[PDB]
Amino acid sequence: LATLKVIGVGGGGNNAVNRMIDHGMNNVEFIAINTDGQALNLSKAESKIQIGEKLTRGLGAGANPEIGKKAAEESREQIEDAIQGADMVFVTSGMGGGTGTGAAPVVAKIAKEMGALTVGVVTRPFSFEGRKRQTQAAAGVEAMKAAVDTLIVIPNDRLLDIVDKSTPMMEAFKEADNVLRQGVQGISDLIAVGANLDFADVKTIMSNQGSALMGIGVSSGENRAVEAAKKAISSPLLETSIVGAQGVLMNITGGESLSLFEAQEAADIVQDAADEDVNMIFGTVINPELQDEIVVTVIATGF
Ligand SMILES: Nc1nc2c(ncn2[C@@H]2O[C@H](COP(=O)(O)OP(=O)(O)O)[C@@H](O)[C@H]2O)c(=O)[nH]1
Repeated sequence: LATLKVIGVGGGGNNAVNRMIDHGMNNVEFIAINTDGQALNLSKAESKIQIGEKLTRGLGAGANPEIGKKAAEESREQIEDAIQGADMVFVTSGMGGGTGTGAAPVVAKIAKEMGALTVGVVTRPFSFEGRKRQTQAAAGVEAMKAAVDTLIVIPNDRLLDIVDKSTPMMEAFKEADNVLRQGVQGISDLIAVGANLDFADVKTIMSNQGSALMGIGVSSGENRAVEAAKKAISSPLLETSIVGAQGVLMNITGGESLSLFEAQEAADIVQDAADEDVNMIFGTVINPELQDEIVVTVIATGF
């Protein structure tokens, strides 16, 4: 099999990883990296790494990406042990901050150099979070694009239609914790439990590609495979049409009622909606706790 590890860098990344653990995510190994020691105490993650004990004194990075970066460099040795043995690494974070913006490109570089498959699933701050935060976000993404094989970036501003009414500012990122889960889980489930899936294909589809898009669709009808896939390619999470992708990774997740016929019939929707020369690979994941629900996750990389 393959050894998959999910690393959360920063408070936001660590909070998303907490949600992943809480949601019942499995097949994967969680790691929590923060400069803030006291917030790292709140991590459900099995392995915890506090970085920049000297630089920060466990106080935090003060939303300074320069501090977060040196913190990771200072503890580069400790990061390497965590990543050791990993076939795939996920770097989960939120950009615009200090620990996430600065240190996550370091963890991503350390992982990719060690021969792991590095995908980073990160977010972009809300428009209201600041002007500095958006500024350090963009620079953080660019430092992430270079450091990783494939990068999925989800602007929080697109999650603004699905945010729960009367929610406070402190709970504003609950949907970010979900969408970060959907991206990490959509891939993790497909490798570890997927049916038509072999790792070298993922490696090919996702290595040194750069930017990617994520679409999730859910349906429970007679033609749920078609419906969920059509929802997936028409998802509000993709910035643009999937047609520009020269690779597509598709996860069809369903219960025991999910057939070979259903899987391909769903995959036909995703392949018309993309260029005719795409390398598309899909697989089936079985969660027996699903009776009539089916979830389709597509990752469109290549542009
Ligand atoms: N997914 C998620 N993102 C968050 C959360 N809190 C903050 N963020 C995002 O992460 C950025 C702040 O980074 P944060 O982890 O809080 O501080 P850092 O340690 O300096 O990286 C903000 O721009 C937010 O958009 C959270 O609970 N979950």
